[PDB]
Amino acid sequence: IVSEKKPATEVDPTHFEKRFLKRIRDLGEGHFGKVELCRYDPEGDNTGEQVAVKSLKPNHIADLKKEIEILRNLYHENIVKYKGICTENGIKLIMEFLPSGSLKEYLPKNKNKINLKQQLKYAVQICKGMDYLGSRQYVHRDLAARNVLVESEHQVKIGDFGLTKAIETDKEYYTVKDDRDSPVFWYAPECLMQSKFYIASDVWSFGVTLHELLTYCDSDSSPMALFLKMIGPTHGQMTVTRLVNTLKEGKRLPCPPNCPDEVYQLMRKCWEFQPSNRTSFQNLIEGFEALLK
Ligand SMILES: N[C@H]1CC[C@@H](Nc2cc[nH]c(=O)c2-c2nc3ccccc3[nH]2)CC1
Repeated sequence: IVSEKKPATEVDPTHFEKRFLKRIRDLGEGHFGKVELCRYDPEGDNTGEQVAVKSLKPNHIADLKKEIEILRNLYHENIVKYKGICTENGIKLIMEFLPSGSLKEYLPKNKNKINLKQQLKYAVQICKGMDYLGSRQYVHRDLAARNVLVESEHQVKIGDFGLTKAIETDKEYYTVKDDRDSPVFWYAPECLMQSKFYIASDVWSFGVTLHELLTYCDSDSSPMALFLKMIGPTHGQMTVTRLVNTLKEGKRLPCPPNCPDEVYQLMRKCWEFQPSNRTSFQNLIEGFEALLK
């Protein structure tokens, strides 16, 4: 009786079996799906490694697959490490688990531990990861303090790439078609007006991320809370056009409390109305380093 001979099974370390991936809790609820803390426990004794698992809620599978392929080929100390995948056409993205979470979770609870010097070092690391992303012709489109993971007191990593798009060679921007649900209070005017995304658009979002970092991610002084005070919080569908109008008028987020003018000036260089007039990530690194020593 016939039976197929089995060759030597080259066991894949980036392949995680669904049966061993055991859910612990929810970490976040992103744009398209969910992120959960799991323990890959093949020995079934609660000793397995803790991993961050990104999946979809039951179309948008194409976006997750493209996000997986982007992260798989990113290698930088300030970019969350890709660990692998869990296959079914359904797919799950496995990433390293950073128990400190994002700056949004970490900063309000560790104010006494993080001084201005440490805040400027995080800013340098965010810029380096962002510059590495830009050099590989990519636009992040979701740079906020909530997407900056804390590895330790001395190291941060860009931890989510759900909205990352590639900029075509011999082209300066990407045109978004699905601009819902956009983080409008973090976006540059060209993103809000014409739905165009340049590298300079990410520099604008960095300025906003830097403002959050300096305010230790306090909810009351958040970019959304502050801009809604400037434009009005009861405009509904007229919020974005009022936001564009306010930015055109020259109005920008105020100086964070206890932030020196020289840091605020670097932040202002990120907020030039025209993308071509904005500072680069490399000029920001230079700027922060100069203030460090
Ligand atoms: N705010 C979004 C950041 C991106 C995603 N989160 C990741 C991703 C990859 N690796 C991680 O370790 C985490 C992580 N989030 C945590 C939330 C609380 C505590 C620990 C956490 N770890 C979703 C939430």
